Amino acid sequence: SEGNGPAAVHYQPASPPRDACVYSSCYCEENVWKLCEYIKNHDQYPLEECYAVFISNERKMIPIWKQQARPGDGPVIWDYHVVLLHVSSGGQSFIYDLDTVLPFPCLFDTYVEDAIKSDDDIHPQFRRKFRVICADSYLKNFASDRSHMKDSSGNWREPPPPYPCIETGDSKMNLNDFISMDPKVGWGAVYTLSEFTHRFGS
Repeated sequence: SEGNGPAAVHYQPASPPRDACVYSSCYCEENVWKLCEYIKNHDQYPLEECYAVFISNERKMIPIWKQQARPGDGPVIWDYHVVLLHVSSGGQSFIYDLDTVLPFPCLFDTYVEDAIKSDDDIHPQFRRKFRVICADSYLKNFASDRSHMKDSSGNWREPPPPYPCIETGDSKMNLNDFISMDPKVGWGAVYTLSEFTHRFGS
């Protein structure tokens, strides 16, 4: 046996339960934005402890396991996926991924072990990078007009959310600047899988 302390075990979630959260399939960027807004609007946790995390790569083909779109027989290959990360004071980070079949929220190390998995034997073009944006900056800066979800014929790929598009004074659309894993573009910091797990893993 092996045993560590001190530790974090009565963690109260920063969000409502999964089934009470704002959610539209295939609008993870917005689902995460709405989690960030909830946290900002409540007095449980400081917003400074929370991050939006975009997962993608140059080829926009990233596997994630433990996904509701294909349970039991992962991975799902996404163009990008977005989750919320909360760094709690208890010694410990948590992932809030409304699309996971893991718990909501899930301990960071579990999510990385079971949903992300190692890149070591993954074909290099499918390896994962992580853009980590402070929640306050994500709320300040993110904008999407949803135009990436409307095909050539003007049909929606998946139904858009019913509330108005997220826009800022500076932009009506900058989604690509968050999907990008070019560290010279956009906001926040871009990490390799190893760097990401080094920063947040226990």
